[PDB]
Amino acid sequence: KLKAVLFDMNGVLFNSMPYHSEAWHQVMKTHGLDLSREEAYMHEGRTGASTINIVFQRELGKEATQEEIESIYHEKSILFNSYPEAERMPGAWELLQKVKSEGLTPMVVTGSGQLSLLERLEHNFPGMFHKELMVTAFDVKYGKPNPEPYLMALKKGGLKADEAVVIENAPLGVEAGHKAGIFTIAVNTGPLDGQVLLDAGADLLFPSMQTLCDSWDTIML
Ligand SMILES: [Ca+2]
Ligand SMILES: [Ca+2]
Ligand SMILES: [Ca+2]
Repeated sequence: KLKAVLFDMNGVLFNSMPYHSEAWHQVMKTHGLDLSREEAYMHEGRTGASTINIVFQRELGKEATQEEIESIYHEKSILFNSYPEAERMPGAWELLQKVKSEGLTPMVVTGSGQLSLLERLEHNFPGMFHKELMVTAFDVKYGKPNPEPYLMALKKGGLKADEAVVIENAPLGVEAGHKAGIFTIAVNTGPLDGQVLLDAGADLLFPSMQTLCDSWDTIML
């Protein structure tokens, strides 16, 4: 049975996705490339380099250079941080309290390298997370949708796949959790159809973090 809950960050702990999607759309627009807001949501969870290389390959037929990757990501971060800071996803704190009260270990598994958000995890969720029990952009070669980040969390936690549950909100992250062989709950906190989360391999679908929190004891029975 359950020992740990592996939380995605963007769109699960923080309501940051309207900002990430907007910044990704606008920065690519400045470089003359097309990435719609919807497409940014479909690429949620990917590393910055992978996101940039997908946009480049499908448009120009070539990948971006390291200098181009660094420059575009640099620009994206500045634009992300120009908006009022992302607030907590409603229900995330209450669920974290619930899982900790039940003796489960909270972990974070994110494709993010966004320092402003990562360094706000303690202030927003006091006493919940530890750096040794987190996987971020800094840990991975491939990143979501590769199961690598979730396999890394299991290792960091000393966990088997059947002792964990994944909470995800995006098709590439759901895929990552599912391909890691972990029970994966999708929470549809964005504008995409819930079908994409289920198609990606989600074992359950809830419309919000708060309803997941309301339903937690029932689903774990
Ligand atoms: Ca996410
Ligand atoms: Ca619908
Ligand atoms: Ca299914």
